[PDB]
Amino acid sequence: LDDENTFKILVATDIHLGFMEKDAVRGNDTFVTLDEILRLAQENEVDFILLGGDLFHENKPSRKTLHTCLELLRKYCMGDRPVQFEILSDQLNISIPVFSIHGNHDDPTGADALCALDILSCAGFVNHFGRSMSVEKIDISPVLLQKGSTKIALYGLGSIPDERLYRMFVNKKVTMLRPKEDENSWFNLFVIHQNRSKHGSTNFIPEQFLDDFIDLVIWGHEHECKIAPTKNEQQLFYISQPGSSVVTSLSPGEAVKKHVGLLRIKGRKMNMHKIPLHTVRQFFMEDIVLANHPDIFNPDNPKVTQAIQSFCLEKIEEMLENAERERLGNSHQPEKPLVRLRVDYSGGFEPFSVLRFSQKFVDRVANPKDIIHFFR
Amino acid sequence: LDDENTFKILVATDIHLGFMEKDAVRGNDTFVTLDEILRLAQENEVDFILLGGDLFHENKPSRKTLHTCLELLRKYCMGDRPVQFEILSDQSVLNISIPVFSIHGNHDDPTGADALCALDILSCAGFVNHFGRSMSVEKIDISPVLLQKGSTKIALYGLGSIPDERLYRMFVNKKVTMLRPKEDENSWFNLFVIHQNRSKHGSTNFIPEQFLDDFIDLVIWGHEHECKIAPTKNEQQLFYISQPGSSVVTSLSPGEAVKKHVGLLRIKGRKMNMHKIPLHTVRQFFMEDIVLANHPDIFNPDNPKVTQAIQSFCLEKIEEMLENAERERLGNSHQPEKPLVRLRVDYSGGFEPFSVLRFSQKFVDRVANPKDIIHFFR
Ligand SMILES: [Mn+2]
Ligand SMILES: [Mn+2]
Ligand SMILES: [Mn+2]
Ligand SMILES: [Mn+2]
Repeated sequence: LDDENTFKILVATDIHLGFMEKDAVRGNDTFVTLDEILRLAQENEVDFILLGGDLFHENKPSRKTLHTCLELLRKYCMGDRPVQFEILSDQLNISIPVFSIHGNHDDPTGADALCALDILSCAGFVNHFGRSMSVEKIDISPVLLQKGSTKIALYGLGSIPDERLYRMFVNKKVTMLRPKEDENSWFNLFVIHQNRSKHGSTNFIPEQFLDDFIDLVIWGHEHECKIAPTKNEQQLFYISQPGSSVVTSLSPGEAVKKHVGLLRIKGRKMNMHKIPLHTVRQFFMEDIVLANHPDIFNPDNPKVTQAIQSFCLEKIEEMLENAERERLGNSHQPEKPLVRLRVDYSGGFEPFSVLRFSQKFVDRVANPKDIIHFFR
Repeated sequence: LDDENTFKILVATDIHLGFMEKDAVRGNDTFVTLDEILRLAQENEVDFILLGGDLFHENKPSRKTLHTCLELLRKYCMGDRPVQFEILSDQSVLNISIPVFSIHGNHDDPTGADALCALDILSCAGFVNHFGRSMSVEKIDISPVLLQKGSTKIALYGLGSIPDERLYRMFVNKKVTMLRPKEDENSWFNLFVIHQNRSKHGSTNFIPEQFLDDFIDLVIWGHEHECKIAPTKNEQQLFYISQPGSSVVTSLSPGEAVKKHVGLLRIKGRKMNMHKIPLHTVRQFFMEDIVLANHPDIFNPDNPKVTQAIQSFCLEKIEEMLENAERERLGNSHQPEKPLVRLRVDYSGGFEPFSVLRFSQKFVDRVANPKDIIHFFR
């Protein structure tokens, strides 16, 4: 009734299909989480799915990856209900289209310089948009969607090496074409796959660089979940940074609970509900600074390397237990948690072998080898 | 027997599918010639077809173009006989008996939200292997598709069309580099397909044959429309260059008047041979030059009835060209009926043009370019 003027969109990024495909424990992770994401898409009778990059972990997906994926899309993206919106732009029923950009992982490759998405696109399940051609200047054109009276101008930028893109912005070469008919009638949506934090001098892209006419920015390269839209104080658009749906690196950010988004756009206004992903392997992480507690740990003490070591076993022992606790209400979560302990030995301390650790936890952790880390 | 060590390859370029699709007379030209080309491929039981660009006239082919094409490929490229060679490289796309390897030209170039090419659609349907497309911005690294049939091995290198200025710069700056195979560099026949300007246009608006790595054996040069399909040796580099024509005339130029051909290329071990095959379905195109300053006896600079005397000779030249056409079409039942005809008129001295209207009209039904039948210059 009123919903016929509202876009319902499932928003996800960095699904990383096929990540650690061959590993015995973790190898089915991404395929299950993808099942959840598509299932959510279907339950919420979403208008279309919108992905921010890195759908595939490898730019040349294994037959297995690519087939599992197609099977899943076949399962959840087809159905009785007709697509309820239309593309005003150029170029067995499909009921849930998928719009995606390419990341740095699923980037273009091969003799034809295609992308995994392009295979998907070929099968009929995906609309690859956002891929830039030009060398000298980047002109971004919008896919124009329209549902009832409300109109989305969907802008994309498939992953580009940050150094280049920074340079391009600085030299005023990145320009965003606004629609011909009635610039102001459109909700301006922008999906990008780039570095948001600081890495080098130019190894990121400052939020300020993006045209202020943009309404919502889906920022997709960063794996840490920040899916709840937050306003940028200089430009005033919202930035949503959905997580990834797998942990591909044991970092503070990646420990934040993974979510997908349910995004509604009516007229030129939007709202973002977050949905938690239940099938994601848990990842608990804690820091331990030794220099912070002289009472418990003594710098010069030949039995201190043994006293520390004994506390780590306790910290890890409790993390593992808190895990078994949460998994109580969650039957969907895989059984063996990822666990990491970061140890800052600043002062007068020294490392120790992870072997004894690796062994004692072998069957209660999914990363027996990488369970601990040291630094100055 | 011995043929099981020999690649048979049909070679073509600038087919320009859908060119003047809508025109009443010429609109089915390209689709018929494509039919011939594929039919030749099939008769000669070729191993695979190899195209040098501009398969489609438009980078966003009309439904009609794209469907006719797929119908044709479906017809001639499928069959009982299995593919007899294998790809040692990574990826390749009812049996397919004649694969098509192609590069993109400047017409069928990448476009759209996904930055794909018409070939990529074809590739999707299963009929084409798009190769040669470069990605990088700063440097071009060309990698070879590795084919092998029996004992003989082709390292097929491609370069999808690039704007000439950029490519020239790249070559000069030593940024274009061709990766040679890992295993046994010397075991391979080195084949290179490119779609670029060969003649002189600007200072850098072409690519000098010398720029290409001398380790290449045969170069299929595909952007140029003028048929020069018979391989000829380059005196500095020593590779052969074959420049198959286009299979349609898209511009009334001297070059385009040369009789169109496709190639039948054989590679055994590291040696090759190129038979040329003439395309019979191509609309004829006759063209003659007429320099007025060359004949003062027949044409007088100051003479109010000279513009009428010239005009009367043109009608005769054209009248005879048209007749020589009807002559050749005698043995050729496949050739479309209405010839293209052009007369180039150099009025250097003290002459002046005249209206093509009377001409356009008098030939309307005996020529396929009534409007463009004549040209003037200094
Ligand atoms: Mn990622
Ligand atoms: Mn990424
Ligand atoms: Mn051409
Ligand atoms: Mn061309």
